[PDB]
Amino acid sequence: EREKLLRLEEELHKRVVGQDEAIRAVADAIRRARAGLKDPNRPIGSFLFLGPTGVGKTELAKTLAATLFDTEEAMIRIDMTEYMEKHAVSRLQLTEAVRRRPYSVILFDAIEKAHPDVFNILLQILDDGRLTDSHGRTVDFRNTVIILTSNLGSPLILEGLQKGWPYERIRDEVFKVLQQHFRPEFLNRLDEIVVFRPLTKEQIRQIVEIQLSYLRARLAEKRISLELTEAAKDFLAERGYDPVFGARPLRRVIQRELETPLAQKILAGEVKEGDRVQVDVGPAGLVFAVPA
Repeated sequence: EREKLLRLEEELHKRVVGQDEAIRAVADAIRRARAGLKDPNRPIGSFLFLGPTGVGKTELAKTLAATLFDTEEAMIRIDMTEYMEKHAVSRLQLTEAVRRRPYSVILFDAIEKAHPDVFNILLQILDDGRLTDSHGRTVDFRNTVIILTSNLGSPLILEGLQKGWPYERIRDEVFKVLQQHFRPEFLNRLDEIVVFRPLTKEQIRQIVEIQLSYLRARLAEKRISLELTEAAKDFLAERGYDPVFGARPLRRVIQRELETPLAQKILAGEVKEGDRVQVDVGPAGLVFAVPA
């Protein structure tokens, strides 16, 4: 645990690009949680992830589960934007998932969409780190990490970055908005209020690179090298990212624009063993060239 918790920030960055502030806060919170500096009757760490979409939020939550609990199976997701009905009853489900896996990351999507009812169960987790289910026998959450997402501050967060005003002025301005949708008890029991930032076209390109890494590695098994032009990477970065969908299409795009054609070349034999595949942009996609 010691070694792991120290190298936490590295491990998280192996899969999550940028968002350094987020990583630090979470890591420090978890480190501060262990070592016994916090009320034992609390989750390991509770967080409010604010900012844009498809920028790392879910990715960080995923990676955290894997890096901290050795597997992505340690993630429990609550797509709150769906629990708009008999919510309360449909979770005492939550208790059960936690009941069988005490060490687990619990992700609540769009937390503002939750009805006051949920916040009580939620708040009961943040305090005393325990929960009374339907039957009665309470579930221990002391070994869980709670991550809550929301876009409440997003537009103002963005605005603060364009006008480029001090981070403090952003966080404060953003916090005010939060004080209008969340009960202070809630915001006060949060270990951290993390703000994710705008996946600059750069971060997208950076994701293109880390995305390419698996392809390189998978190809390396055939001694095959894969060099891409900045233009090519930029193109993937372009087609890959979406304002509303985030960096989700990237995978599908890289698959279709690069992997699909590359595959035809290998089966055809154009790309042999050890070949240094050069990839550059064309009229409406990518072009491949084997050096002579």
